[PDB]
Amino acid sequence: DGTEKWRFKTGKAIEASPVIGEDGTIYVGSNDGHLYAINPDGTEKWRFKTGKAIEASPVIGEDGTIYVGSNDGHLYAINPDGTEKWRFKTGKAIEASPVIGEDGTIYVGSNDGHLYAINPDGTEKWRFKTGKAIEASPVIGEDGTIYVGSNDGHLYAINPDGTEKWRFKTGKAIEASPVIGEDGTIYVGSNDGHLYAINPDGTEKWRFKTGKAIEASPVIGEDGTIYVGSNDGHLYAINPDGTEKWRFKTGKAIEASPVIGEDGTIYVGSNDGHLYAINPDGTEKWRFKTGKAIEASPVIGEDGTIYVGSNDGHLYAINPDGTEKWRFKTGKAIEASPVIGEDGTIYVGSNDGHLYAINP
Repeated sequence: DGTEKWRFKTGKAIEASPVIGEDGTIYVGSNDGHLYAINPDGTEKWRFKTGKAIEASPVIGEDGTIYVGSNDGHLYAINPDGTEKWRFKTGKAIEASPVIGEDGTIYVGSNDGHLYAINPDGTEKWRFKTGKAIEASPVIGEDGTIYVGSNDGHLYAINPDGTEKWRFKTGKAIEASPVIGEDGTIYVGSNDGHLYAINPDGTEKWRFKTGKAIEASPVIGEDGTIYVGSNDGHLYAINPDGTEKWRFKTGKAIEASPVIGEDGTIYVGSNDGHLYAINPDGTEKWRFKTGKAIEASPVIGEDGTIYVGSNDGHLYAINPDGTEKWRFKTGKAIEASPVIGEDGTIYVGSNDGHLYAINP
């Protein structure tokens, strides 16, 4: 129905998506430096104080441990009951969510230029230094290889034991996580205006030029087509062999990844303030107007409803035919993707400091 179930006020703006635990608890970081655990009914379960803003979504381990970074430089491991399990100090702020390996190893980038590998018990397993800050979360391959980008423009492939496998130079800084295809191919966008497709062994498979920094990760459709947005406002559909399938123009920079619907429709947000629905063949299905730039990916509900945040303060729910279902007005601006619960409740963080729970 689009009605407010409850809202939970935190001290400051919420800038990253909430994460839902197996028991329904909703975890979200706020700029007030705390990690909140909110009960499904809107009451507080606990809050964990850190020294600075938490800008990235928390990650939940197999044992229920919630891991989240903070601008105070530390990776925190929080028990389900809200007590600290351990804390690991890095040089600079950590801007992106951690990643957990098959054996429980927690990988996290910090602004000090190193990729850290932290054991389940909190001790350092290893660290690997890059030339510059690691902006985006690392990605792990089927063999445990850790792929991570860096402001120094290089893509690194790090082995589970911490040694370097290879690195792949691109023209400029890499700001979005790599995405790996089913055949093992590693795809990453660069600020140098190209999409790079890199083989598991470190050689280039192909490169595809866009002309402006990509800044968001590729998404792969079921048929292998790779879709990437660029700051030039175009959405590219690239075949697995590196040739172009089609391109679609949006008004302004595409700063978040596209999402593909069950029927093949490709949805993408634009800084021009519109949400585009693009048919598999490259034609436009529809264009839905919001009042300001859409900085985060749309999320699709089980009924097919598309939910997007907007800088104009509203949460939009759009029917698959392009008409509006409803809009919900938050105080300031919605920076992160909505997350949908097991009962269909849509949770979203807003810059007004509140976490909202919106009915379907």
